[PDB]
Amino acid sequence: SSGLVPRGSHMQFVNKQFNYKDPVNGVDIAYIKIPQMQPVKAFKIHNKIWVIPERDTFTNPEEGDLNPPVSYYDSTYLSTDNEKDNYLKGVTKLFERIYSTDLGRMLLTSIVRGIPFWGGSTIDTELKVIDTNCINVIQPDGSYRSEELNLVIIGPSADIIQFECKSFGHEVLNLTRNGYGSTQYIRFSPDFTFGFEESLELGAGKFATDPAVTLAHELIHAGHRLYGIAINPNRVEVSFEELRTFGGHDAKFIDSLQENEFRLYYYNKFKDIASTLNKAKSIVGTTASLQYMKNVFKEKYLLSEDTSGKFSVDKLKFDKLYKMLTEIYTEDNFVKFFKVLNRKTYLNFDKAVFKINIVPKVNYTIYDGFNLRNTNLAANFNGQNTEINNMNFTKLK
Ligand SMILES: O=C(C[C@]12C[C@H]3C[C@H](C[C@H](C3)C1)C2)NO
Ligand SMILES: [Zn+2]
Repeated sequence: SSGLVPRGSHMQFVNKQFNYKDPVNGVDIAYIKIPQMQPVKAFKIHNKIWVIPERDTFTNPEEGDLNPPVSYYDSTYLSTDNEKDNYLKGVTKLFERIYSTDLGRMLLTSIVRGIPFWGGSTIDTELKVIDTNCINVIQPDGSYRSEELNLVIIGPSADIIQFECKSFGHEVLNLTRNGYGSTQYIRFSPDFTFGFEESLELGAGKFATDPAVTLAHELIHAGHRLYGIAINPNRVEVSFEELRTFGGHDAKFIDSLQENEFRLYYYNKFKDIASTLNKAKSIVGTTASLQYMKNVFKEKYLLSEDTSGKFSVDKLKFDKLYKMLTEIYTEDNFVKFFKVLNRKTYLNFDKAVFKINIVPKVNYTIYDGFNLRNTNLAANFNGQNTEINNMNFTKLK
């Protein structure tokens, strides 16, 4: 058993209990293409969110090969259909675990509403979608259709443990730093994890990071980049972006004056988006209504509208959204909600990498994770202890 529905009748975020064996339908199970490649079978777990149970050899023309030149390699991983089915069920299980918390519900909600801005036109009075913010969805008859999306969960590239949140860029615009946003691609695996040492209070213990926490870390990156408020990776050796995402006392090392300069910068960035929406008179993209799309982005950025239908940015409303995305949505805050053990700083991880399997509910539950209640794994985070609960963790190098 998987234990995907601990309470209720159906899963609360993921729309279907997908099997990889399930036939394509062109709606939530289909072969897709990322804007040369071979069509891959993907699954739509939620609105604007797709899952591709394949190793990432598509997004980067320099990483189209699973060749080994903190890391781990295995070119045989995620090659059989059984693994792809286990990957798929593992990811959906982590979403439900994340969505089982108040913080996770808010984060996922913010992500879905964070539709990438329509700013692909050269006419400043014309709204146009950006091609890289879409995927081609093959139908049963064999025809394409362009579908917009916000988030894609895909398998890791050559280096398996190296999880990251990346997206396609613009030759002129910086979609992740101008407030627009772009379709985020998260390289992730629910079949692996990394370790960290912790003196619990004998000697220090060897624990493993809850994969739910790690996925949440990447989703926070996505939230930043979907609303185009991510920090430039030049700001650092650990970047400010990673330090903000981790949260806790880590993010406090960024001086408050620097924070105010950022917050005011994106406040004006959202203002430019408001002015663009006001000058929008035409729209390219057939059926898509201009009035409907203006409302979509009014909803997204929480813009005010007067009697004459003019959009504008409310000050204390922006600060609410900004604080939510940057200060409330942190890895540290998720650790508190999950009530699990985690490293106290972003870089406080060892080189240890473990093979896991969170799908069986005898191994991992939506409510508790590894630390199963009513057992000996509920005390002192024994479920995350690689020594005690060794049956759940296989040491790798
Ligand atoms: O934060 C990262 C890098 C790392 C993600 C996971 C946690 C640590 C160790 C590994 C796996 C790389 C940082 N990506 O966005
Ligand atoms: Zn990160």
